[PDB]
Amino acid sequence: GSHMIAPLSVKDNDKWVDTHVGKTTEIHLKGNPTTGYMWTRVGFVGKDVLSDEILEVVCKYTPTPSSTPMVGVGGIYVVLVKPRKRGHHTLELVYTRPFEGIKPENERYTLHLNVK
Repeated sequence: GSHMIAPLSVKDNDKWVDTHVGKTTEIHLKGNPTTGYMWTRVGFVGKDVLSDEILEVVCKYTPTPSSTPMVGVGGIYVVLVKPRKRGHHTLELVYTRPFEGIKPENERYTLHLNVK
C-alpha cells in the first residue's frame, strides 16, 4: 500500500480476467529487438526462463531476420502462458531494456488470469 503503479490512459495492457488450467495462451507480440527495450516477463528480463511454478510461461523471444536481407534481426515475442496451478495467476510482461534495466516509465502487459 505504498505508491501504486498508476495505469496511464494512453496504454492498455494488464488484462484483468479469468481462465482455465494449462490453457496455453499464445501471444504474438510485435516490436523491434533493435530498439532498446524487450518484451518479456518482469523480474526475468535476461534470464533463460520467465515462468516458474505458477504460470508455465513458455515464452520464446524470436528475433527473426528481415524478409530477404539480414539488416534487421527483429521478430516478435511468443508467450505461452499455461496456468500450472489454480487460483490468482498473472503474466507480468513488461517492456524493459535488458541492457540497462527495468523501470516504471516502461510499457506494461500483465495478462491477469483468475485461474478457476
